[PDB]
Amino acid sequence: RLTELREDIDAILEDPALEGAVSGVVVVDTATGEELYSRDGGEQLLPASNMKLFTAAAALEVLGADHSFGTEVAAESAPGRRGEVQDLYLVGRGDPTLSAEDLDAMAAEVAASGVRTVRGDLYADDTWFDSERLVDDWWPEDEPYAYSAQISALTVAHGERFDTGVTEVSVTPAAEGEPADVDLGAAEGYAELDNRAVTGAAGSANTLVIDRPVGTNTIAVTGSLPADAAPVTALRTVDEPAALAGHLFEEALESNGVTVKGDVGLGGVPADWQDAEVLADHTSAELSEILVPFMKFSNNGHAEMLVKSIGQETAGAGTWDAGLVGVEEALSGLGVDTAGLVLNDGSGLSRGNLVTADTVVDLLGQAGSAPWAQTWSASLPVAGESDPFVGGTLANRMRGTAAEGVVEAKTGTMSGVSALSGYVPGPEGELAFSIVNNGHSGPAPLAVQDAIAVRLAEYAGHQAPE
Ligand SMILES: *[C@](O)([C@@H](C)NC(=O)CCCC[C@@H](N)C(=O)O)C(F)(F)F
Ligand SMILES: [Mg+2]
Ligand SMILES: [Mg+2]
Repeated sequence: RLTELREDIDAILEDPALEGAVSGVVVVDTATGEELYSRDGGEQLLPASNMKLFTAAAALEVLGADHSFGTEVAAESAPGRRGEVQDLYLVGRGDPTLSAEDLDAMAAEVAASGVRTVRGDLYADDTWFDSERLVDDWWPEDEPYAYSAQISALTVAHGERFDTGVTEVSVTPAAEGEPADVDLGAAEGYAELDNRAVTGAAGSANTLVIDRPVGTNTIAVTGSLPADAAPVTALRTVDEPAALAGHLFEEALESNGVTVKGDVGLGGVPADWQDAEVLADHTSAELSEILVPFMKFSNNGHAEMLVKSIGQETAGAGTWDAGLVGVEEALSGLGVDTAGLVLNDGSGLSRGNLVTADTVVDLLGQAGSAPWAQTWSASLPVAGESDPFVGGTLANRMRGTAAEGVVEAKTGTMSGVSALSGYVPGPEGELAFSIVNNGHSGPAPLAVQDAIAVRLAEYAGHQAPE
């Protein structure tokens, strides 16, 4: 039955959608170590978001499953009878899940501690990581979009998915001829607005564009929204995520009865502060719980923050240079051969990343027999699962196939780069696989990837749910 499988994958790989593409495909039985299929497995390819597999495993080795993240509010000394402080500091230490609600709860704690007036300025301290916001080879044209958000120690995460360093723009039509209404979300009064957008006639064509022009903190809205059209919402990144957090914190303080008399800006807690008074703190959920929104939806910002958190633990440097070496060592310490790996970031957004399909499968084996294996696999998207927090990037794929509910795999997609890697659990044995496509021209060869993943589920002894 093993020859039948080899013939089937050979035929799937001759799909015309893979014209001019190099594709690494490796399948291994983890119970035996048997190499069921291998094609260009040593070839170096861009992984896209399959890079997160390496990042996640390294984070669980370096930081541990029980690891959580802190944010604190600091003043030089406690407030007195008059309840006055001078300068106040919001200090972030790499929480990727810090919501506006959490800023509110910290504002309430600052009020309940006796502070009524912040007489000086309020500062956002994100010096726990460096101020290098973006990886060198990331494309400037990508910068307005959530997956390309700037990386900071102090950032506000949006929604239940915890998209960091962004704001929600909402555009609403008005009457035909009148300007569209633009709602900047959290970045209201932080980011500049350039609204050139108009409301078009009922039934006219939607031509609405929402942009942040490179190197500015301005949201430029252009084009035309039809009068009868549904409101358009989009996540856009801001410049200096910590400063936005600072902005949102002032609003939180002012709403909890604390007057801020000064300005909002960046600044680290001064060195000459003898014994800083912690007026409020927040602790995140543990890394095992954080891994879910991170891996399920493939959060880029989370990955880069984790890398720099690795840099802090291994070296006390919230730095790409440190964290990426930290990732490499952690993988080596796990039993993974890192020869074919080139690490340029944690998210896989960098086109300077390189993996081989063998290395991915190697990692999947070593991860499978690790103490944190269950929190590891619980994070991976599950083929065909309706629940977005279970299905993830695989939620609307492989439904009604042998793979549905069974295959746990990480996706990866950019221009000319597509990947699918994970496990096929079968009664006799757990299968591990990697599929990495580079150079194809159409859209991601998802049909090809799904066909292989389904055939392997069938091989492992599964049938399609009906
Ligand atoms: C993952 O594959 C990540 C790395 N990909 C993206 O976030 C999309 C990046 C777009 C880059 C753009 N310049 C291009 O199309 O090449 C995953 F799963 F998150 F998508
Ligand atoms: Mg939303
Ligand atoms: Mg505001």
